Amino acid sequence: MKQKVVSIGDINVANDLPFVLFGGMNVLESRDLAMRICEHYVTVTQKLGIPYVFKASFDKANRSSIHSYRGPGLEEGMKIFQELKQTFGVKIITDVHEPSQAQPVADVVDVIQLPAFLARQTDLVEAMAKTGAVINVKKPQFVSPGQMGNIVDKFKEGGNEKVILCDRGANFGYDNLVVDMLGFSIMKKVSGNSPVIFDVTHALQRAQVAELARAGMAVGLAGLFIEAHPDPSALPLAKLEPFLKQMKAIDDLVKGFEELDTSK
Amino acid sequence: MKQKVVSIGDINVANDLPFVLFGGMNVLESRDLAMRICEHYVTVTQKLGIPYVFKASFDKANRSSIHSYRGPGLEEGMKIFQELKQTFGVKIITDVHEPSQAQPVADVVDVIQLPAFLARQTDLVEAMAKTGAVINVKKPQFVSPGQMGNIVDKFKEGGNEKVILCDRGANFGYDNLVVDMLGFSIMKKVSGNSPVIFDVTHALQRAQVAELARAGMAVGLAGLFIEAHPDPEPSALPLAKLEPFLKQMKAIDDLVKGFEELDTSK
Amino acid sequence: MKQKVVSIGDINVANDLPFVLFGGMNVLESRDLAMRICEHYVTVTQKLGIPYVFKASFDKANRSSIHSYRGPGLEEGMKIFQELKQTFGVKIITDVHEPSQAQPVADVVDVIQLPAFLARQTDLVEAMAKTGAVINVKKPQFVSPGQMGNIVDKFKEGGNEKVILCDRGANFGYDNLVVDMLGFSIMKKVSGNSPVIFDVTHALQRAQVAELARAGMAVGLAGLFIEAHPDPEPSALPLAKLEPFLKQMKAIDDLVKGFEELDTSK
Amino acid sequence: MKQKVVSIGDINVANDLPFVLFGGMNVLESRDLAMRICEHYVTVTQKLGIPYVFKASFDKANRSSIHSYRGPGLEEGMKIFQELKQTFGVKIITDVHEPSQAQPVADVVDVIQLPAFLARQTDLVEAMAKTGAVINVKKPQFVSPGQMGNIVDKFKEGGNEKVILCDRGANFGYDNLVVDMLGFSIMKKVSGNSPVIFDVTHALQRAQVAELARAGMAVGLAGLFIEAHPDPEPSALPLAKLEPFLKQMKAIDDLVKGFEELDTSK
Repeated sequence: MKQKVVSIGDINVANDLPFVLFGGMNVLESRDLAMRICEHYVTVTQKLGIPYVFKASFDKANRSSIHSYRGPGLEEGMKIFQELKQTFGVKIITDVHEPSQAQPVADVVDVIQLPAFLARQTDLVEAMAKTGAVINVKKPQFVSPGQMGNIVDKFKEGGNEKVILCDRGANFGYDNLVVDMLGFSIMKKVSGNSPVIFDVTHALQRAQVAELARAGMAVGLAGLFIEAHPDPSALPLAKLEPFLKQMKAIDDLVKGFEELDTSK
Repeated sequence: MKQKVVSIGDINVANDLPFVLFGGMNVLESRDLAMRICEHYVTVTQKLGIPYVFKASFDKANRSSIHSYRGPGLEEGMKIFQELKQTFGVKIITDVHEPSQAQPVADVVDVIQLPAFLARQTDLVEAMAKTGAVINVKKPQFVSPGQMGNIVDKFKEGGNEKVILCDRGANFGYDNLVVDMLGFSIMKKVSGNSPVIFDVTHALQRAQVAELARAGMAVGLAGLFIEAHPDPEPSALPLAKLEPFLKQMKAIDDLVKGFEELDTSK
Repeated sequence: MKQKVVSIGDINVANDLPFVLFGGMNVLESRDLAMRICEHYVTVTQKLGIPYVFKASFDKANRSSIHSYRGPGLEEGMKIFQELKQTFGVKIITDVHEPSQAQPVADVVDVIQLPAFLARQTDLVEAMAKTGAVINVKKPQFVSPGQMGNIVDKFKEGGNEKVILCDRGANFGYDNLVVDMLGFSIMKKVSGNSPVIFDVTHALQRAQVAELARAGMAVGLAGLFIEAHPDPEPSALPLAKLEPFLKQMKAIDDLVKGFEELDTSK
Repeated sequence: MKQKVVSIGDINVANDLPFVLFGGMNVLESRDLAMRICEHYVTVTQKLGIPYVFKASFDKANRSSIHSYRGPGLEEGMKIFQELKQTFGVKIITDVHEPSQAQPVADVVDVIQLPAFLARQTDLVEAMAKTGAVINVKKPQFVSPGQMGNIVDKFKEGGNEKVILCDRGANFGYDNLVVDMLGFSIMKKVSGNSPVIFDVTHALQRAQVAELARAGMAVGLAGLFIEAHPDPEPSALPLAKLEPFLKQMKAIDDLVKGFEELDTSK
């Protein structure tokens, strides 16, 4: 069966298409860092020729203290995304933490994503499906890949079929994650060949980003979620280019192989 | 350090006190079902002499289908709760899912619960803590017992020191839970010896509910959390077996709680 | 189906019989230490009415370096066991690691133990089985409880139906073990109800020995496996704490074995 | 530090060298099938320029039943390997299961393999080490990658520094294996950069040998281990697909090995 294609503007995400890079930073901690980081991404994607989408969060709804920096907020944040939309013309992506935010954000941004922990809360879901916008579902660390279909079905019944499944690792004992490279195809098959991407940045939680990422891309994915930072979990900003080069070389190579049926 | 006593009216919850039963049903299906389930917990706990708090959700915030049944809602649910208090005089525990529900629910209820999935959502914790109500934290299947101090602290900074921690199992590979009996103490240690209880019915994988519950109770806990149903077709104890089940629990609890202090470190 | 009974001289091991204690020390460090430890176990179990089998390893065949202390070796180790038998009349359990050790060791001890890592080695199982001795199988940390029936079948194939199954924890991520209290019944179920014991000392990947041991005993087991040491410097129980520890175990076992059947599945 | 190089005849194995293929069949079922499968591996690797070592077992030491087919055994097995050497000039790798088997097997074979369940048995390691042969260690499903250093050190104390490390999965809950792609570097790091290969066929939990193999190969490894069979009916690549499969592996390896150095740490 054909691979499902989900379009984010002029960009086309699908499992058998050049991978798409949903990359950016953790949180919009400043308009200067957001501007700075965003630019570096666009010029490199530009140069390398990789479908791109800027990603950043306007709020960290799950930090360990009520008094520890939360972020820009919904209002000030959409402003920063607006002048990024204007300055660089980049497609945007960010996570929503409550139904009430599904619409405000939905217009200002191109892709809204369902946090892992809140990935089963039906209300947040329906408000997102309502929106009709492109959605990035972050697979919970605690749910099997063979379960992702149901979340896809929930959005369908909620009137939205612009869903992208992002693996972000699986629980492996206490305080630790492992990435099941075989999960991708399972999410793939249980969701009408929906497009699957891979958030290497969170599945780590450094020296291994490269290895983890190559491994995933080698499997054959629709995209790659990632975060960077000039002075850092995140990829040092400067290395974004060699990184993507490797990533694109592997993607082009794997997307090029002809079908290989190892079942028989 | 002595054990932390969290009070629910005249009921005291603590790791070295007789266990408290946080028991009920999954969701407030009908007034009749809630009345029948509540009634049986009430007479059985009275007969056995076990402190009791009735549980039921007014809303199922995460069922697989957008259209599947999800309870009477906040409004009707609170009414059913007031009626249960008018009829039985029972303490009540229910879980909240949005910051706004925290206060109206605490106005009716005796213990508000923090769903496992939203255990790290600081806005809910904030709102819940602000009510000053006794809190029951469902430990995520995905966080280690050692990480529970932060949540208890988050409530502390929010003005609330009436937090009870509840184990409900831990992820073990794909779609499977295992209960780490060693985690109870860790949660005690990392939280000023806050009361620790065990949700045997969600941690379940059944004729195994008793074995897991016995194991948990033998460790020595502040309480037990379980759901039951007259006819079980998220697992439930059959209502009619409540009594012989609790008989085993109380016997194990009284025995273990009466044990002379024992340190095996040295 | 009736519980399977495995006997060791005047002792009988079964899931519905008072628990049997397979206790001792890790390795036969010195005959003096073995004597001292063994005397204390006999006195205490004798005084409490607990069936007892003394355990110690003559060799630690799977350490880190080729030079780490491995014990006194087979020959010298048998010497010590003999002296322990003559001096105290104790039954003995020890592990064997190669096919050619099974018979010489069975000639001296009452129970031969199949190490966890070697539980699937066909030649070792057959040599052990032909011996006709009582067998204690350490369940592999990496095999699910539902898989233990095959090991019992293999032993029967080799003429031996005196197999005891012993849980010693399951892999939980890296370098960690968790004890699945629900695994005890599964092992029972897939093995024709073979006796199931719990090795609490190796399950502790501690001041948590009593807690984990209580949890397991409360499930209702055929026995307990434990190691102790005068000065603990894997995680041994302090020798002087043996008595208070066993009073808890017997108390929990008598209570639990004393309960009437309770089916919570219906 | 430089990558450690282990040589096998006119072959060199190292993490920064083109990958080596340790491939063949599971057990030496018959002389005919062994011939047929070896022929095809040689033909295909010869054509693609992939260093190659033929794999097959002379004994399956850990099947479910004592009576099920184990293979031809050590004597008959070495004879078959001999014919392979003479007929095809291939290098050979096989596993050994008892200490006494190491020497006579290393006298015929080029690489001896230490089974995962036995990787920590000191006497087997010592006997294998003393033969002076090239060693392939199957990493236990139950040992963390960071623990592979001790195994390598044990071989060294035994006078053997020709050790290759083979990942074959990590236990993930019950009856499941997950491959940790981050483990390869850990193994590399704690073992003085010993060569690291990947057994994709035993790491399969069906028809996705290709993507698991690709992912591992993309990490950058010293080699790949695989089994195949004319009719597959753990897993086993279908023979006829060997070429297309190896073609992708060689393509990814050349690409990745060709990359400049990328430090994502700063």
